[PDB]
Amino acid sequence: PEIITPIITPFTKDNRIDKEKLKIHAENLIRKGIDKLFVNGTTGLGPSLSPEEKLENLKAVYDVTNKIIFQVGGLNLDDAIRLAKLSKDFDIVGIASYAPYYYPRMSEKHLVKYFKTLCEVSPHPVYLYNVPTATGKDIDAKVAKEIGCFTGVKDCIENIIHTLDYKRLNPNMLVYSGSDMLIATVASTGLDGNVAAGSNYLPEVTVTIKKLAMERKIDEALKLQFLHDEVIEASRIFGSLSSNYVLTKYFQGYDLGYPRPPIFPLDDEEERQLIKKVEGIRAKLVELKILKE
Amino acid sequence: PEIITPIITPFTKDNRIDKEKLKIHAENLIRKGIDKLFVNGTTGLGPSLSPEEKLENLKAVYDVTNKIIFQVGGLNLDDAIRLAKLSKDFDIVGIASYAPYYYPRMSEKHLVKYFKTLCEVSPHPVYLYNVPTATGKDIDAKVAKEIGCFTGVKDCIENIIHTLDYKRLNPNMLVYSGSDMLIATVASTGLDGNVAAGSNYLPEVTVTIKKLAMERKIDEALKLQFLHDEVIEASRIFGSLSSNYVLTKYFQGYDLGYPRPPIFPLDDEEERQLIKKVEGIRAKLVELKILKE
Amino acid sequence: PEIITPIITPFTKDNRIDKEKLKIHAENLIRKGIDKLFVNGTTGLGPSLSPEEKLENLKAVYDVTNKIIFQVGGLNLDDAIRLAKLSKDFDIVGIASYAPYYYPRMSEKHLVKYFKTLCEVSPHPVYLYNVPTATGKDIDAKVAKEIGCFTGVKDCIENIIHTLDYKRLNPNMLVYSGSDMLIATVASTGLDGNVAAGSNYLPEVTVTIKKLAMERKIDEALKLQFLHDEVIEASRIFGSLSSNYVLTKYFQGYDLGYPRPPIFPLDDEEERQLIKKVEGIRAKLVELKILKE
Amino acid sequence: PEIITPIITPFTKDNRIDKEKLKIHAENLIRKGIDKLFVNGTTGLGPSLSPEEKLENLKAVYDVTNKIIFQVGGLNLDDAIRLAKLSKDFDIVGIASYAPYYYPRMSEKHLVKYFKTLCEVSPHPVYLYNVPTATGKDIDAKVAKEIGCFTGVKDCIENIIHTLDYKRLNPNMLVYSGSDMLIATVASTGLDGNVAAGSNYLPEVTVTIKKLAMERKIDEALKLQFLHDEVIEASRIFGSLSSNYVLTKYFQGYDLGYPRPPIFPLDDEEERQLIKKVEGIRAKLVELKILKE
Repeated sequence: PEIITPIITPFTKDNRIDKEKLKIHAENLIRKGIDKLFVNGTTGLGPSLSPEEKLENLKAVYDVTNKIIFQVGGLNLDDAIRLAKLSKDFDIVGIASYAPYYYPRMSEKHLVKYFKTLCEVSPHPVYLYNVPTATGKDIDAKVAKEIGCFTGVKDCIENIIHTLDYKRLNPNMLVYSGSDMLIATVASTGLDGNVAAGSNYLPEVTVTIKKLAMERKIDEALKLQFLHDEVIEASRIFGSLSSNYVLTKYFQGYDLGYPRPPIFPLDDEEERQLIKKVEGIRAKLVELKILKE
Repeated sequence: PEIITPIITPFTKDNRIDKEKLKIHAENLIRKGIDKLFVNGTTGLGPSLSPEEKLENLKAVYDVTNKIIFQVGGLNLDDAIRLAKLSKDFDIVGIASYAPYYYPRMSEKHLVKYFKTLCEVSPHPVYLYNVPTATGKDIDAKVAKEIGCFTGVKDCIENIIHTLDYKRLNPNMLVYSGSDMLIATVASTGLDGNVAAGSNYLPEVTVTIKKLAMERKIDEALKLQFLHDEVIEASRIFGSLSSNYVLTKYFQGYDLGYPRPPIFPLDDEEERQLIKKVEGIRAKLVELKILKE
Repeated sequence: PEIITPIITPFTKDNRIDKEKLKIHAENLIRKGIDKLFVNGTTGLGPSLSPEEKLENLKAVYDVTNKIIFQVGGLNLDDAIRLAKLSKDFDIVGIASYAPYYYPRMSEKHLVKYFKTLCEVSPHPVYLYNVPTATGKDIDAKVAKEIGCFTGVKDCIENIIHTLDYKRLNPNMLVYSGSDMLIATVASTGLDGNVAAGSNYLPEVTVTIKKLAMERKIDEALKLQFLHDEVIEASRIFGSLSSNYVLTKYFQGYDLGYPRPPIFPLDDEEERQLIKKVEGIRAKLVELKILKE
Repeated sequence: PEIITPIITPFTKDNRIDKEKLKIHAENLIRKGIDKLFVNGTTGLGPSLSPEEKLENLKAVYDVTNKIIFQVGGLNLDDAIRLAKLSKDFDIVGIASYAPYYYPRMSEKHLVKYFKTLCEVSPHPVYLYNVPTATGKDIDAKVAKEIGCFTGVKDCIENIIHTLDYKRLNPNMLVYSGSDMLIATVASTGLDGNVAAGSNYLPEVTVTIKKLAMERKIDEALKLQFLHDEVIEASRIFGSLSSNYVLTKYFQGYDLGYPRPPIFPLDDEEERQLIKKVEGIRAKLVELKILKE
């Protein structure tokens, strides 16, 4: 099983990708055992990025690692196909697209044709990014099988039955959960890993949760998993998407600039308050020799 | 009360905005009794448009009428501010924004700052585009009051209690429904109207329902509303976003070019079957002297 | 259009139906213009009643009025059929049943057969009590038409599109909303009325909201409707089902005993707090000569 | 971890509890490796049973084993207290209650008093039967801690994050899933087991999956889980509550009489088609030497 970071995109004060902070972040993440980096995801504000900006992200992260899943999707199929084609000259794990989001009641036939279209032009494996909270509609194990060309799936449904059905109908598919809270469980139930936003700021915890469970130390796995759950809960208070920047600086030492409005940075009051709820958790994580002071 | 058309955006075969077919459509819509034009909405693939295209749409439509609501939102607040300011030199009803879509668990604090910022730079009245199905997030009557600068709301919730709450908590506020099926009901219950996608292809029906209800001939209004309902339902069989092109052509004579993939145009057999579903209705609407042959 | 009270069942301290308080309540309600009384509903704790207790309720209320809808449904079809048969010797408007509740994924075919079964043995008109929040599954306008024997429906869906579809597919069916908040709207849009729990304690308001709208005073209708909405909201704070007893004593003068555990009575702190939020509203209602001091 | 059967209640042709067929079934279930028996649940039409019948069920099953959880909840707290006390003379695992079903918007305060009262009079451990689909109301990990007297929880939510939260906030608490499809997953992630309706008709499968997962042969566990999943899905085609009777007969040899209308028994053609859906699976399960011919 793997831990995959949907990598944050650091921005400058004038709203440009801070390529160097992104490179520092990716290097740290690989160093602490993250297997692969999911680029231009929700957590990286992928939807807020121009195609050119999606390309810089890949190019900047690619300076650090070839263990990239390159998310190219959007509401303009022509931009996504072109980004897919640009990836030919990169040694990467795959590209990815979500279903067209926002738009309700698109025909399944059009959904299937959309994805088969990406597969037809793609020079790399194609991963389904099934994010129904964001998109509204679901691409379940049956539609995935109907499309027939997915190498893997990121399932942001928390109902793990839904996720397992992908293995059941697509025994050859790689199947990841998008939940930081199911690292222990996913590993123990034979699934392929998690695409965990929280591995941005606690890669060590997420990798260790996975290793404990696979070492069949399920009880220790859960005790650490439940601590991780508490950090995840804290981050939602002010907007997980903003708070993820604060928690990376706090747990990992380097800052990631600003987010992209309308994802506003936490003001100084909010930053203080957030750390208060994780102070104890940091301490404990040092206490177990999982983090270095 | 009014009928407002979220105007379709017609595309060329090479996927650019067809300004000539937009202008034709906008002229027709205004002639047939449509009160205002909602530009860059869902139905027009607003979110599939670049900031520049969103402005193209404003400019093209503005050659025909100034009775325009200009949607400018997106996942880059800087882009929306730029379109908002640029609008100052157009004499329009107002600007509009959906909530930042896709992103779940944005702070309520941060959502308010998004809209209040938008109000601070806007040269026109600012309208709330409340689309919980696309965004997952709800901007209800309470939150709309906290923001406190909305001249009006378009509520894409079909539960009209929720729609009425806007008028209860913001009595000076204009409150429209986004539902084609609540035209009769909206006009008679003291709300300000409907932003009806179906007025793209049957503005005669939607204006007539509206007038009958104003005239308190509710029985007749409902008779027509229910035929329109049957048309709305037909459009969903093959994808409503693509069917809206086919239905504008059939009922109104002129064609609207192409949608923007991944909203793919219906194929000949899908188009065939769609007409079969509304053939009888076109007749009864002609017979009723609402539509000319 | 009508206002129908889903009548509260008053209980004694030792958990028996207080027949006399129920008779006092029903007499008051009829006196203040409630058209019909829906007996053994949610608000009357119908599900908490034995078949014998359902029968006493009918018999006690029948001493006051023949304008009764007698709800007989439950999870034992044999009890409900027998109660249906007992109604033969009563001049009443109808019986009613909800879909079997609690139980998820019952076949539609079994649902249709359940309702057609009640119609086959029923000596009175049968009303569909469509309460999906309570039951989970929905009996929409299409299933209603398939069953084909319903004289009316109580639709506790707040999505008024859902309700209107019953008229559209069953033009001859009586169609009521279960919402206190849509009295104004239901009347103005040509529907048949509301089954409004809040008419238990403010019958005068609910009847007046309806009359104003039908007098085409829609703006006054809404101003009173929005006041009524505020009383409805208050009642949910502690449990609408408990609070309804307090508000009847407070607005109408007589008490209704206790509810049935696990619907516990409001303690003295909760009773004080609830009245505080309606004090002003009572005052105002006197100010308009709608209530008598 | 354990498999717990929410035992079917067999009925006669005249709609009384068939004590002889219940005892046969209960004996078989215990012989085939079932750990405990959950009595008067959904699957047994608990809610269709009078308090007296709920006790009949206790007594009948208690002739076979004392490894019983006795469901006593209902919409009359007095009835549940009476069954709770009466249980004192049986040496059973514990009693159980769903939340008062049907009633929405009961105060959280009042829900806690319901369960805490139940604990105050109970002579046995009290189990939480959390069924949000039937009740609409959720008793989550947080609320279960506030009540604070639950020895265990059966969670009928399919989102296992929510299930794990019970163990995180109540580490001494036994936490079971109500899902047949999460047997493999539940046993391997450190939870205490599954209350699986499907163990009525395939206890060999559910016990075998459980053991394979204990033995960390997760790959094999999942292979069998997915066949069981296909069986679960088949049972839903015609109504799972009625199909559970047909499937107990087919796989286990003995029949269970009749369900209680309005859970109607499948007709010959529905039964015909159901077997066709599980014919192949019966074979593969025999072939696999999990089921005898």
